Amino acid sequence: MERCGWVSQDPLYIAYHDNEWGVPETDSKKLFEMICLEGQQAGLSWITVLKKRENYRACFHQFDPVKVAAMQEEDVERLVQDAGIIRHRGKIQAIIGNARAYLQMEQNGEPFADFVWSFVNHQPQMTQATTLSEIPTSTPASDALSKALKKRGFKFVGTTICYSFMQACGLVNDHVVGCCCYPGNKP
Repeated sequence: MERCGWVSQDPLYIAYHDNEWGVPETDSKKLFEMICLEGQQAGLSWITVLKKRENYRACFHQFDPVKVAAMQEEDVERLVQDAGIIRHRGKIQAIIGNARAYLQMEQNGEPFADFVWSFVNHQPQMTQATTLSEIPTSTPASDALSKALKKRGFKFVGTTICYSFMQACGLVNDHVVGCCCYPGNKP
């Protein structure tokens, strides 16, 4: 019974990987935070986002996403001092736009999660590499997906951020040969 291999120390990797990662999510609420939390990954590491992810919900959840879309510029300036999360003002203002553009699209009752991963032609992708290194961090859907979010007005959508969201959701099935029971390795 073996799974992954780059995971080591910092139980956040396994704890988060076991909690999700590899499990395609269609919930706009859960998926909406996935792309938003990773957005801060720029320069930071996915592991660091998990720690701030909990701190982010501590201050943001208190205001409820509704206020985040109709909050005030003085609100973000207040968190810059007391918050416990990455402070940059610009990064915070970006989250506000996400809540505004997110509600605008949902206002029509259109599902946000179904659109982001549907770009795969309603046909999830799978991989058959021996290690994660062989897996590419830039897949055809990642480049096309990032371009779609750009239209919504979302920033920090580089192909690297989209790839991280792809692995977090589960669109691509990552499983090194011999992972618990990876098939396809037959003669």
